[PDB]
Amino acid sequence: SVTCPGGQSTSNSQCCVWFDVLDDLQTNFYQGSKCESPVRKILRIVFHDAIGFSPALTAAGQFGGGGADGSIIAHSNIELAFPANGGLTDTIEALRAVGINHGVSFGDLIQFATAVGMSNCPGSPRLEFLTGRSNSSQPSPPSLIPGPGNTVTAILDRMGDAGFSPDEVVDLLAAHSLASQEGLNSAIFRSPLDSTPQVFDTQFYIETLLKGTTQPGPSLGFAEELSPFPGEFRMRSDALLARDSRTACRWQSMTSSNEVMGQRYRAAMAKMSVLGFDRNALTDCSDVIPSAVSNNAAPVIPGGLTVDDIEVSCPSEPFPEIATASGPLPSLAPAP
Ligand code: HEM
Ligand SMILES: *[C@@H]1O[C@H](CO)[C@@H](O[C@@H]2O[C@H](CO)[C@@H](O)[C@H](O)[C@H]2NC(C)=O)[C@H](O)[C@H]1NC(C)=O
Ligand SMILES: *[C@@H]1O[C@H](CO)[C@@H](O)[C@H](O)[C@@H]1O
Ligand SMILES: [Ca+2]
Ligand SMILES: [Ca+2]
Repeated sequence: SVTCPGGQSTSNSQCCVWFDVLDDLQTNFYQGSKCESPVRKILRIVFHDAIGFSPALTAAGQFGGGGADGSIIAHSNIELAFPANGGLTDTIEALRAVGINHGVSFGDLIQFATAVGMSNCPGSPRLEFLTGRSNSSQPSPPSLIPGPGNTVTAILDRMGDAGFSPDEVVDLLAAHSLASQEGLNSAIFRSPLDSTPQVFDTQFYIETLLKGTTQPGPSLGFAEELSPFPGEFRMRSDALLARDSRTACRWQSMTSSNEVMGQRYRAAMAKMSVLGFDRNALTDCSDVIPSAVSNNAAPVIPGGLTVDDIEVSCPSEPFPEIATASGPLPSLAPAP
């Protein structure tokens, strides 16, 4: 519908400032539209910002949190002291400056930087982007972010309170396909959670299901489990969710199709992006988001392992026929 100063067409005039913050983020924050640590840090940030939302606290007369309100930036002084928010300060400050410089709300800016960051990573779906979240927020209550040492019952209860079913919890975890850890075992800094930390694919669901065989570092870190090969890090909650009877069949269904996985993830992220808001009050500016390059590789069981190495945990469905690869066991380099 309208033409923005740069000659681009958009549906609403409210979308025109976003082409300018698109260029800034791609050039600066993402260092030339790359899919590296700034994208992975922003994905941790959008979850940690959005999940500080609790209907139960509200119901009990307490402030339950404003959801996707950018409070992790406006109140970084209190929220970055939370256990789950370590290693985010440098990214929060960079985002703060962009927000202030373009006059956009912090909650909107985090949703936008997630959609734009994912467009730099092959295989990603185009995420919906809505604008209009108010810039005013209050600090998130503590203890609303799931931890890697939490039991599955604990994660599903916290996630369920926020509004997600067990299925959507598994769908949301597709973001660990673009992930590493820095603070759980600092000895193997940026060890990847799957073999393709720069490709949004199904490898994370396949690989967390393989039998834990290797200790990748000198010792085990917090909430660390044995992984299937050198260089890969396996987190306890991911290992447990892969195997728990409440989430095992959805986890298994996510292994053979990158198309189904992307579809499910996009839908769960659209829900997470408006926690604390009425989406009918927001303006759709999804047309600003660029397409990612396609991922043409097929799902594989890496380095000589076969179906006999995966710990099938969904009792009702047989494991999908996934291709195997020859070669020895891969050793993963740190995520860039
Ligand atoms: C079931 C809840 C989840 C738990 C317990 C969990 C836990 C963690 C932990 C402990 C790390 C490592 C952080 C570090 O030491 O550097 C991590 C990394 C990451 N998580 Fe999650 N996560 C969960 C859900 C999600 C969701 C829903 C998203 C986003 C949609 C997400 C995106 C990421 C990303 C992209 C990274 C990689 C960060 C990097 O490489 O620097 N996580 N997660
Ligand atoms: C959104 O709200 C925050 C306040 O929570 C505003 O951020 C401040 O902006 C001024 C300049 O305008 C800076 O000097 C402060 O350092 C900022 N504070 C924080 C905590 O970041 C922000 O400007 C507001 N944005 C809009 C568009 O209203
Ligand atoms: C596999 O090799 C990589 C480097 O290629 C290491 O990061 C890993 O620890 C393992 O030796
Ligand atoms: Ca928040
Ligand atoms: Ca991947």
